[PDB]
Amino acid sequence: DVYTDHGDLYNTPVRMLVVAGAKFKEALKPWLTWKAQKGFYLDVHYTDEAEVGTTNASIKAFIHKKYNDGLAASAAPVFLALVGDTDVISGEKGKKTKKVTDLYYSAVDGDYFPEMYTFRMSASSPEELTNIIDKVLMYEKATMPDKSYLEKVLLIAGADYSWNSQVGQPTIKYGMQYYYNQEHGYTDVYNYLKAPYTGCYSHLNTGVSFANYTAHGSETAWADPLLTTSQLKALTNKDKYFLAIGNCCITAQFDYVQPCFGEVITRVKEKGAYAYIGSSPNSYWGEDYYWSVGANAVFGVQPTFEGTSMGSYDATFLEDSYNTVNSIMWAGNLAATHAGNIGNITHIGAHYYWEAYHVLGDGSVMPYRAMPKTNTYTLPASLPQNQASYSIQASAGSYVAISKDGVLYGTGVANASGVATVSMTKQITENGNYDVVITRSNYLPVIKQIQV
Ligand SMILES: *CC(=O)[C@@H](N)CCCCN
Ligand SMILES: [Ca+2]
Ligand SMILES: [Ca+2]
Ligand code: NA
Ligand code: NA
Ligand code: NA
Ligand code: NI
Repeated sequence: DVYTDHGDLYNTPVRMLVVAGAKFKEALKPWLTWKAQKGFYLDVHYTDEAEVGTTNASIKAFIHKKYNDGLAASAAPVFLALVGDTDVISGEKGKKTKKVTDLYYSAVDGDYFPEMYTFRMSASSPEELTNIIDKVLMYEKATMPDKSYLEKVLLIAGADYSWNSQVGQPTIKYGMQYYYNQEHGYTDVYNYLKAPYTGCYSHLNTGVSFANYTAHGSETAWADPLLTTSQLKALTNKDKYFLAIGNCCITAQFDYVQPCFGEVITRVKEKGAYAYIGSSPNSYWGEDYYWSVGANAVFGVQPTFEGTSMGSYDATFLEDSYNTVNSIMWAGNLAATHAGNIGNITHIGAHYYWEAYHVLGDGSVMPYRAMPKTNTYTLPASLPQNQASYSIQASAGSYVAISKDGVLYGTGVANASGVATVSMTKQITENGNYDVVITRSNYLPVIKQIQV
């Protein structure tokens, strides 16, 4: 089925292809430095490079060739980061959606399944790009002064006379029954299933790790309960950045005449989101229901975990896979595809969904699930020069990275016994202070330095 054939794309060593507008070279530096420090092998290119070009066709040909060349060397990019708005990386009109899509940058071979996890850091200025980066770095380096906002979520089944009872409430109730609850570490699960919605967006300010809205949308708003781009600019969640998902129409229509809701929620300074998942064209009630809960869900009936396939919520909470922002959207699209394949009621089709949904902001973030755990590690007093690998003790599954000045020298994943073989692609030949970073899904990062 679609789950066996097109599972989670995340793989190690992490490799990322970055295609960016030339005006963003300087602003990108801190984000690229941190991604290298945490173990990403980066291949960074700008549209002022003739090999890349500035057109939809040239950029796409460039990305497809980088993917195929990478694959040929068993070094395929895992992520594709598009940096800029449509004035620098246009996207193209969806064959099914008739609206802008980034799908065809990521879809290299003949089907509609992406080869890479693609996200767009959409900004109209270097300042707006830095706003996104600063939120991402605080979240991923876990430098926020109050981590307790991570134990809280906001879930809204918005207004619709026919579908709030049929799909909105069953979706949110499924999320709360199995995952967004005290058993999973969540202390505050703000949820609005029906009117009155009074005060539902105050929680965005007081602090949430995650905000999910399912109902009507517009290019610049969650329609009812209303949250406009003007209200997003007035948010006050300093040091409390979240992932937001709009399972609604057109909030991620990023070629719109005005910055769309997804663009504003990620671009706003020291408030809003570090990432947004939403749809460029209309989304449909049927497919959105499967997207969140899984296929085999029935309208107007609260779905069970055993009675449905894997949806976006289910994937999010698997401990060992689907641990990135992009993988949450990937799992949702898989469930909407599976529902069509097995003959559930569908309203639009799988191809349309793969063209529709987008990540705005940083899709490579690994979101925490309530309070992240403290990792266990042992770092040596020093690192001897000219070694093919180092053995570093860390909890099983931890990703260890050694770097200096934003240049990644080596990576390794801790084995079952808690030992990582850090394979050095660049051997340490000069004395100095080298960065050691240890990450693991739903664990606080370990950020240290070792002398050589
Ligand atoms: C966007 C909207 O008004 C509806 N046409 C679709 C909403 C689907 C919500 N999950
Ligand atoms: Ca493909
Ligand atoms: Ca735009
Ligand atoms: Na509680
Ligand atoms: Na499910
Ligand atoms: Na997961
Ligand atoms: Ni707590």
